[PDB]
Amino acid sequence: MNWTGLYTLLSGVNRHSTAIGRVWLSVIFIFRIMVLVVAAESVWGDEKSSFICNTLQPGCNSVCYDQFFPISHVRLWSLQLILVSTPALLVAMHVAHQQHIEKKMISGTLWWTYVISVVFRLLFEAVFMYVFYLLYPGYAMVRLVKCDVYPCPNTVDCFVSRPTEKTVFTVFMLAASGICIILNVAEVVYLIIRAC
Amino acid sequence: MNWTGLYTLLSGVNRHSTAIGRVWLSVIFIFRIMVLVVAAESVWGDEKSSFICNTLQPGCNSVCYDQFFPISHVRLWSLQLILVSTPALLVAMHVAHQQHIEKKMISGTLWWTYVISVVFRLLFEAVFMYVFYLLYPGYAMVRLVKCDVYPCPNTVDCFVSRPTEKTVFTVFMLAASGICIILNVAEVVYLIIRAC
Ligand SMILES: CCCCCCCC/C=C\CCCCCCCC(=O)O[C@@H](COC(=O)CCCCCCCCCCCCCCC)COP(=O)([O-])OCC[N+](C)(C)C
Ligand SMILES: CCCCCCCC/C=C\CCCCCCCC(=O)O[C@@H](COC(=O)CCCCCCCCCCCCCCC)COP(=O)([O-])OCC[N+](C)(C)C
Ligand SMILES: CC(C)CCC[C@@H](C)[C@H]1CC[C@H]2[C@@H]3CC=C4C[C@@H](O)CC[C@]4(C)[C@H]3CC[C@]12C
Ligand SMILES: CC(C)CCC[C@@H](C)[C@H]1CC[C@H]2[C@@H]3CC=C4C[C@@H](O)CC[C@]4(C)[C@H]3CC[C@]12C
Repeated sequence: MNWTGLYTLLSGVNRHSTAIGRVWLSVIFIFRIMVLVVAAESVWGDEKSSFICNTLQPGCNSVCYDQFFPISHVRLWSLQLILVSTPALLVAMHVAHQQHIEKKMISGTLWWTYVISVVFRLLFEAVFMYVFYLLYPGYAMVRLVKCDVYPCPNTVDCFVSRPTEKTVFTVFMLAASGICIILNVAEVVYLIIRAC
Repeated sequence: MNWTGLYTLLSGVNRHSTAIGRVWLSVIFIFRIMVLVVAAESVWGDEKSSFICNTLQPGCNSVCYDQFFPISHVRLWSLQLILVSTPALLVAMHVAHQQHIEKKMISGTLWWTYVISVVFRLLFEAVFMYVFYLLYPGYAMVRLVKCDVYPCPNTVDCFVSRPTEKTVFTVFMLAASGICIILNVAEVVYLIIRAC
């Protein structure tokens, strides 16, 4: 493994991306992948097993955990990464297909599809940011929550596992997503300006 | 303690009661008291502590026990004995009061009050028999009961303590109560016949 191969793999074979989406976006993507890898198994490993409520009612822990955590942060970020990386994979596959068909026997089409893929990537980033805002208002996570879902009688106190570490990693991931959004907007603006 | 004193105490100082209510009713009353004494603490001692249901729901045992045993057989029989013995106590106290007031200074009044007390005793016996029939239809007691009272989810299986011994003692007490009813009716009929 060399740098001239890793850089080519990350950037794809596309020849229209500038240094914003070729040197900086790949680094932020690697940063997000590494943070998700080092945080998924350890911090969020025992989010449900150590989630306890102050009650004797059977089945209250599971219903309260599902009520307060419809989908954990780790899985939300994994889905966000997959959806954000899908258009880049599509562009790389399209470039490879065009190269194959021209070998066995265009610039504007590649430029347009790259612009469309960057727009879709920005849209996915914004959609996942909005979903995270809807599900979990506020970056901070609290230690104690009040759960009144059936079958729990009245309201019970349930305790979250590692609120502070999860808050730190949430801040990191949200900052990375914001940087990605800014870089995508800058890339779109730069391409439009240079094309005109 | 001699027999001529125990007999006088049981019969009271009333001079209108015949041999039915003076030799037989007192013996049946003693029999009921002895059976209740030997059965109350032992058979019904752990009726609630050993009453268990097949569920993890807290508080289901207590609500199911209260649902199926609104008032235990021992307490029902104790209340029945007290209420049945109340008119005899009233008659004895009235006889003592009349003796005291005649000493410090009638037969028809004593005859009428004795007849009324026997009628009230029969009425109390019948009322308690009907109450026992309403609360617990059938002499037999079952081992397993189906309880669907809140907070128990759906229907749970609850297990009664000593069904067979309680059935035996229920049969004994019901037979004694029936004998008491028959003797009271016979006493009333005999008094009415002899008075006319
Ligand atoms: C997302 C998770 C990240 C975790 C943190 C990772 C951080 C650290 C991880 C990785 C850092 C890199 C480690 C190896 C570097 C040596 C490369 C090398 O010598 O290449 C040379 C030889 O090599 C080859 O020909 C084969 C290259 C295999 C490299 C390892 C493959 C993946 C290992 C997966 C491991 C799985 C377990 C990992 C954990 C699950 C290049 O070939 P060459 O013939 O010299 O080139 C031509 C010669 N010429 C130039 C003179 C003309
Ligand atoms: C409902 C529960 C029932 C349970 C089953 C019971 C079955 C067995 C129970 C009881 C059977 C009787 C036992 C004692 C019998 C002896 C009587 C006697 O000798 O009398 C004589 C003396 O006696 C007295 O002067 C005093 C009498 C006291 C008797 C006991 C009082 C209550 C005990 C309560 C115990 C509490 C513990 C019990 C359990 C909680 C009579 O007096 P006298 O001077 O001879 O008379 C005149 C003389 N002359 C005739 C020559 C002219
Ligand atoms: C500018 C940034 C966003 C570019 C990022 C490039 C990403 C989307 C590309 C570069 C290399 C790609 C990987 C290359 C090889 C494989 C192995 C295959 O069996 C599953 C997909 C997987 C794991 C690809 C996933 C997408 C991937 C990680
Ligand atoms: C013909 C049958 C029904 C007659 C039965 C007589 C009954 C009702 C009488 C006879 C002796 C009585 C007892 C004599 C003395 C006492 C002690 C007193 O502190 C409480 C009441 C108590 C315990 C009496 C309760 C009623 C009693 C048991």
